[PDB]
Amino acid sequence: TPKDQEIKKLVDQNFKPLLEKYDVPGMAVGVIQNNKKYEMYYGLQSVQDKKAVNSSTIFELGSVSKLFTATAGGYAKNKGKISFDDTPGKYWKELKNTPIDQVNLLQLATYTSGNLALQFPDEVKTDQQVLTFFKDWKPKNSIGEYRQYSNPSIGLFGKVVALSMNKPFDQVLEKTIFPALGLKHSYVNVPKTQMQNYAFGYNQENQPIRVNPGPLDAPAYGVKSTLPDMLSFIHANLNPQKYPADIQRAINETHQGRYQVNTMYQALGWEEFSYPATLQTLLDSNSEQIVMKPNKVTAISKEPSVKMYHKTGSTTGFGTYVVFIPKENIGLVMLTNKRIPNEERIKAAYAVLNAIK
Ligand SMILES: *[B]([O])([O])[C]([C]N1[C]=C(C([O])=O)N=N1)[N]C(=O)[C]SC1=NN=C([N])S1
Repeated sequence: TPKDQEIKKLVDQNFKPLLEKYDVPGMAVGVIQNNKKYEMYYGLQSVQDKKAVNSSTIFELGSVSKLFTATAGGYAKNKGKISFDDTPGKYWKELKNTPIDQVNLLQLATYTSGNLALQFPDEVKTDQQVLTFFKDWKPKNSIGEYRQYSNPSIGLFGKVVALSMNKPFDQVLEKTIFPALGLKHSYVNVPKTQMQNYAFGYNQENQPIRVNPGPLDAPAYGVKSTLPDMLSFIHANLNPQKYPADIQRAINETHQGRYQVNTMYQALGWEEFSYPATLQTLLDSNSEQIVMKPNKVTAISKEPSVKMYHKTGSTTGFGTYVVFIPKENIGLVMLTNKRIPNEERIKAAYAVLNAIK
């Protein structure tokens, strides 16, 4: 049984049943092993257009967007445009001498401001409203001591990174970061020439929907990409040594764990784990306790040299999961145009990666 058919069988056994189980219109699953890429597509990118999912289909990445924000920040840091010790008022000068200016950029990137929730209010619709939000912001818990997974936290980080590069955030990714990685089908704003490839997302009633991020939400969940581009992104994370110094060091920054919460190490964007890791280890990182509630951070006790990394992402209409293991030179990408439980994504991926070869 050739490897391409072996991987297809495994994906059929573990991911394909999720389609019928959760009435998922379309799915893309990619495996990359030893620099060989395997692409498997299922169902429809648009139900009403009867357009099949293929290698050109653009999906909403949801929170996997934060991996690109982290990479952009690592890039800016290694170019000397920011220091992770800086505070936002250095770059968004209107925030100087406000309480949020006691939080440093690393703490924003890793969700430890001590008073930032998961979501940004939908009532904050303009960029001025965003600035006013952070001028009025007041602390709650000791800065840097509690992880509270937060869109506005990394959103502000993204805004600061862009300012340090004197470019809007969308241009940081589309003109600098995406080209640096050869990602030709990845977008913050999908151009008109690409909309024909942009999947409809489907909500829990299977009604079509696409994301409309707010003024602060692009760095938190505004990126769209295809399966080949995400496999290329995985490939870059598997072999950062290939790239010019600033991008190479940028990727390495996103791999450096900054603190631990139980078995999860919070890196920049990426969630990091000791490898081998149990299934429940990976599932715990997406538990209600870790995702929705504050958790005191602790110093990293076991600092693994053999690691794996992953990140789930969702929008109302899409689900994403990416995971890679450098020592095994393997990674996997799952994209769906319907949100399915994070646990099912992680379990199916775990089953495939541990049975490969
Ligand atoms: B991210 O994907 O983690 C982030 C938070 N999140 C997690 C989940 C889950 O566990 O299923 N859902 N959201 N993603 C977002 O905040 C994007 S959700 C939205 N889609 N469209 C909008 N206008 S907001």
